[PDB]
Amino acid sequence: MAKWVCKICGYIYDEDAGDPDNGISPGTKFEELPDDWVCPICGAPKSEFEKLED
Repeated sequence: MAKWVCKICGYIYDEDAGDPDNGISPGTKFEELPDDWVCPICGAPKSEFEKLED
């Protein structure tokens, strides 16, 4: 699956890994993340993430 980088801190949201400690199971797409989901490191909103691809 895809990887998304937080343009603030560099945290990589790995869709294959998810974010289980914050209520996100593995295999959760970035677009499927809750609107109130924020980067688990710095708390940046989803608007500050960029998809790693061409």
